[PDB]
Amino acid sequence: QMEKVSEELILPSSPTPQSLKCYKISHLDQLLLTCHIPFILFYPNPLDSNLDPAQTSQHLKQSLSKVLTHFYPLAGRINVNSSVDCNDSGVPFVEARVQAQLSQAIQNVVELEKLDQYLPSAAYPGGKIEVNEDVPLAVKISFFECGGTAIGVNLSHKIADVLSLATFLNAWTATCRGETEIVLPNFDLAARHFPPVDNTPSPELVPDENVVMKRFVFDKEKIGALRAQASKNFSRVQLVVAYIWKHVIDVTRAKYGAKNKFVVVQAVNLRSRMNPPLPHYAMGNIATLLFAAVDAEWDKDFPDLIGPLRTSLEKTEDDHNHELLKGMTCLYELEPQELLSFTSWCRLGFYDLDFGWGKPLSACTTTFPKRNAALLMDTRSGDGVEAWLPMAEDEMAMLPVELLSLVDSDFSK
Repeated sequence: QMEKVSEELILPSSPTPQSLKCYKISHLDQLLLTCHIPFILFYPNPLDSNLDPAQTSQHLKQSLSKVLTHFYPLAGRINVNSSVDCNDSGVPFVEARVQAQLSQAIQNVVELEKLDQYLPSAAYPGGKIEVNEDVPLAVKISFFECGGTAIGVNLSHKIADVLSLATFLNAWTATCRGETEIVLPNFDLAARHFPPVDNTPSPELVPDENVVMKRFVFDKEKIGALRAQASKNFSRVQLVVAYIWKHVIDVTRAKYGAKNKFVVVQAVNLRSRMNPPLPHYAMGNIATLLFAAVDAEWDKDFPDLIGPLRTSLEKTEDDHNHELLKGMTCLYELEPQELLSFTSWCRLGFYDLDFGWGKPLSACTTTFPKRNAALLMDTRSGDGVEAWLPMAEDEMAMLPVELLSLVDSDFSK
């Protein structure tokens, strides 16, 4: 049970010069949704400090304001498909009080959809409030009775991938700590290497109906089991993707008939795959789609899908435009149940984000309302992998026990 305290718009601490040049929209951005990337950190009550909500909010707001001088496009408004007006309209900053302790509130989140309340605005369609598609950035801080807090961020996907979210949060937290050495964003590179195309529509998101998301947790010991069953050098992600893919194939072939192929698609950072690479601090959607597939009759063991996936990660001799056309070519003559997808928030330093009073207890997100559109995240120990997997309720139910046992709803530990 929470109550809103206030909403304000945070401006950059010095106005954006009419001179300065706002973020130019790239081709890759044009192809993305106008939905937001919803991101949530829960912090315990600090052991060093004894700061008032008011004081904690002041540090946060002043430091946001300072850092928006470098991330000024984030205070503008998006002009969909083409550009961003750097008009310093400001970032919505929401403050709430929740009548409960942190641990009590997040130790048994049965419906992950209820994490919505920690977001400052809608990320996706289908709630009571419409998405504000023009707003690049909004934030919310919720204060618990214990001293614990939650910071929710909605960053527009038309203007950022999760690497760009991380560039932003590293800068914001670091500014809040009062450091002089921030890693500065680069806003120019994206449209240089991927120039936009005129009249390109942004795709609309139509939510699917019977979808729930659960967080399936694979800890060090579980990965070890997978690693060991697979015996070659197997990384954490390959093992987990393979394992889930095997089990969603079984559900798909049992509910629906087996038809054409089964595909899995991973969205990974394109910066490090360029020849030569782009820096991690280039802002914008700079990501690519890597495909793996097995035909309809497949039915083998989960280590058998790893080949397909490893082969999938190979950087190719083919240019971006071709990679994209292949991608779209396969995606469109696929029936909706034949696609499984994974985006990764892996290895982005989210559990190191320290505003000045400690590192997170948990990082979460909200329900992307489409079947089989999953999300891989780090675990607080750097061991293990969290899979945030949305599915049709009836389909999730058909998963085997060895998988469904991994569902974890305690975010307090």
